Amino acid sequence: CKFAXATYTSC
Repeated sequence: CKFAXATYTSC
């Protein structure tokens, strides 16, 4: 679910 995180990321 995307790189990892949420911010800079998408998911």
